[PDB]
Amino acid sequence: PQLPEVETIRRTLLPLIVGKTIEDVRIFWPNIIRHPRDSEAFAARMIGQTVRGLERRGKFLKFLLDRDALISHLRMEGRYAVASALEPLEPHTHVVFCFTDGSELRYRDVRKFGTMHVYAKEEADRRPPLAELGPEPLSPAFSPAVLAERAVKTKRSVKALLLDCTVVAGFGNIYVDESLFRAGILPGRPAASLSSKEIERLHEEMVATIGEAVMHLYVYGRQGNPCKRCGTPIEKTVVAGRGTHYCPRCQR
DNA sequence: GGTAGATCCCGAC
DNA sequence: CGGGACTAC
Ligand SMILES: [Zn+2]
Repeated sequence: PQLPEVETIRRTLLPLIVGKTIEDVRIFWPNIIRHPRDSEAFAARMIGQTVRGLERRGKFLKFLLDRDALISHLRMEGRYAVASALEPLEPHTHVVFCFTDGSELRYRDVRKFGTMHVYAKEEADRRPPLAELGPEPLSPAFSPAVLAERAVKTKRSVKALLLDCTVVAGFGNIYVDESLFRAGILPGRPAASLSSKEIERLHEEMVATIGEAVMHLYVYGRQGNPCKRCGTPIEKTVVAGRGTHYCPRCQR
């Protein structure tokens, strides 16, 4: 799920778990647990804590408990569900939080790609994976000025820049390509080559693109198909080590 | 330090 | 091979 979907999960999941107390934590794929390193310590420490809140930073979910925070990333295919302990688990369920009321928060992931970190609340923001995370794209902290400053200092492409979690939080591959199209900027352009005008335009489209989604596609996955603005076939290449989609007429 | 690379996964070509 | 977010040049 992308940032907008994660925000939706945050909003919808909260009332389903707030105020519930953890009675057990069952782990069927220990590698998901990244901290504490020992999955048995992870499970042991959460038992007895009550869920108090649920926040989002980038694409990370931060479950707030009594003493600890659980930081969770779903990557591409991870999913949470709240359901009864009396029913069979769905396929590819890797971690289950059992509540004293007989309900469960279950983490599924066909790809087994997600991660979980638990720390005392007060430590979470200064430890991985939240440490170094850039500003929210929808916050005033993410500004043309901030973007311009990172752009001038690097030799990387503008796409590589936008994908950098330290530059801006949780801006995924799809929104990078879409924003660059809407801004009229080629993804392979050196970040430092962007004029002041292009930076302002890019920031504007990044906010608009992600903002609209939080509340169709022009290029992503549309290779070989006509651009919706000019009719030129959308092309796909590899930039910054990822599938990259663009219109060679609209973007310069 | 800045940056590319290696790392984890497995359904689907 | 597709993605997102510790190691070594
Ligand atoms: Zn076009």
